[PDB]
Amino acid sequence: MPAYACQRPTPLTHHNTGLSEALEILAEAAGFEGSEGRLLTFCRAASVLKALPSPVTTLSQLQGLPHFGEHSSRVVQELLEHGVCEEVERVRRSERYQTMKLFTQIFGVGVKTADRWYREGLRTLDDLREQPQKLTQQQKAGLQHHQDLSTPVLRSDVDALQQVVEEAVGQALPGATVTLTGGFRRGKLQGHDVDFLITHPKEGQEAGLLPRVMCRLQDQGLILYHQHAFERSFCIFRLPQPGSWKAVRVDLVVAPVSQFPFALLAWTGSKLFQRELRRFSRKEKGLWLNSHGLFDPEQKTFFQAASEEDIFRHLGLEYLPPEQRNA
DNA sequence: CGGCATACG
DNA sequence: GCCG
Ligand SMILES: O=c1ccn([C@@H]2O[C@H](COP(=O)(O)OP(=O)(O)OP(=O)(O)O)[C@@H](O)[C@H]2O)c(=O)[nH]1
Ligand SMILES: [Mg+2]
Ligand SMILES: [Mg+2]
Ligand code: NA
Repeated sequence: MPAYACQRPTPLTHHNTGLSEALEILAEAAGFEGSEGRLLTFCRAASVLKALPSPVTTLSQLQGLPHFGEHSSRVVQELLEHGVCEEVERVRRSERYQTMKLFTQIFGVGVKTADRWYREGLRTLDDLREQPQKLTQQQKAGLQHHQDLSTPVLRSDVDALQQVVEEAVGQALPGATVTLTGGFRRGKLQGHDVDFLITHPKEGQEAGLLPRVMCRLQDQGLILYHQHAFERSFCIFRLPQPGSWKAVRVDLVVAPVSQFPFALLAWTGSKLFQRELRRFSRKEKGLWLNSHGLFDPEQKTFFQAASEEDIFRHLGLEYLPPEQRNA
């Protein structure tokens, strides 16, 4: 079992679901307390379990696995012995965890805002609605639409959206293309949002595109919220439903075709997979990876990639399709 | 011990 | 919290 998640396939469904979910609760709780390092270790240990070929049934099977030390091993030990880990259950029912989860789930509210509201005594969404003067417009939209945004987006919803985005993109710039990224590209059946990547085959033609796309979607009455030159937009869309509609989060990113493999890799995820790949690139290969390119800081050169396959090869890694990047 | 991913809105 |  290699130490980095980008060195091993991780499928969407696996054989250690209960154990991985428990460790992810502790990772989430560590993030709420500001401990990025603890969050990473618990996330990494969970991801190791997702990569195993069969269920863990005995503690001895953790011996030698990366990211299992005294704490994560004890958690697994208790789940194997009793079906429950007391530390996890204590976190689950705690007011701090439940409120921080509730608040950070809001579009426009992160850990720091949630923590400040928690310390001020706020606990419920109606607590926030009663003091709307303390909310940004983004937070107001996230709070108004919170119920719909709490409903999973279905793969059935994604096809309909991609068609309307393609129509607007085609009027804004004929020949421009729309690619589904994020969790749906990794094979997820549900999501919290829909993520799209837009480009054009002629380098440079994509400049100025996203404002033209957003103006056209807004004119069609499909935009319930957006932030407005720019190249990323995090929006709330109106999606049709039987006799009505629902609000859906949609993310649009524009990249030049020269950078498209890097952007596709970066926005396909998973989040942990990309953090691990970027850490691997820098620490093991001395190369700096981001959504624009792969930089050699010694030669001061960028690696020209024509595909995601090219990027894995340049990092010395076996290629993983998106469905195996579910770290 | 240091390190823990990344850049745009 | 764990790795190197
Ligand atoms: O902190 C972050 C968030 C997101 N991303 C990059 O953006 C992509 C989309 O980020 P999303 O938050 O949309 O996640 P997801 O699609 O993987 O899962 P859902 O909760 O939406 O079902 C992620 O898969 C990752 O590639 C990061 O690199 N870092
Ligand atoms: Mg997504
Ligand atoms: Mg998204
Ligand atoms: Na949030």
